[PDB]
Amino acid sequence: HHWGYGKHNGPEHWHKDFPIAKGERQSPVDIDTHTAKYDPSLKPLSVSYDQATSLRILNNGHAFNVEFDDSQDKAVLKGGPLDGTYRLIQFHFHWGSLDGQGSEHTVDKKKYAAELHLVHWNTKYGDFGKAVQQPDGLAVLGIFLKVGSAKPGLQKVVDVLDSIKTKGKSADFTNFDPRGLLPESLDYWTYPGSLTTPPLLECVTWIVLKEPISVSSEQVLKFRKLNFNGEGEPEELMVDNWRPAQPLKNRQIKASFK
Ligand SMILES: [Zn+2]
Repeated sequence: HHWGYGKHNGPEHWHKDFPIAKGERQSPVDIDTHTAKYDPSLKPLSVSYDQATSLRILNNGHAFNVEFDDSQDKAVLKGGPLDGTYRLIQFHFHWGSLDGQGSEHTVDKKKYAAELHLVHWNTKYGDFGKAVQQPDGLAVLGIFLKVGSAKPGLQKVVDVLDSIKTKGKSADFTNFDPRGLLPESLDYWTYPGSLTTPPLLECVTWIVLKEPISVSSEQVLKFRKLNFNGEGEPEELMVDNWRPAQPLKNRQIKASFK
């Protein structure tokens, strides 16, 4: 259902069914770039997506997920702040009704037009459902989107959205290469946080890339034609599916770069 992003069931209401909403390590946060400190203990970040196997794209009524075959060690994230191997399971975005909002993390209070989350689970816990009962169960790689030139590796996503307009629709989505969504630089910030949607579980190591990708206005306009509702229900455009920044509390954001 029953949480959402509207006035009546959005982020300011989530705490009534998910009290960890007001916890000590909630996400997203504002990244104050002058306060974040370079951490020379960070080991090199390793994004290894060459054997990623995408399977399906799903409109889940909040966003769309591109799902991956995670039954073997294919597409993994390692290094950086992480101890161990984290396996890619899905990615999705958060975006706005207007270009001036849509990201979840902010940078010196700047909001980007959208934010990509590549979600990974720590293989030492055997499955995703076990990983989300652990303080180091997940790693989410976050990438900001700004509007300008088109991102050629996003267009295959854009062009399937027509087929998954409403909640509960899915389509085949094999052979998609998530490397085509990355920026050039892997400079990042990292901190310990949470899922940004209910159940808001505090299991995530966040790794947020500093360099945004550029997407075109036409690409993000097609994101904004999706629907939160099911087929045959009144149309509610899937826009503004982001949680605002949460209190930093007793956390430090570390930078990978000088
Ligand atoms: Zn997300």
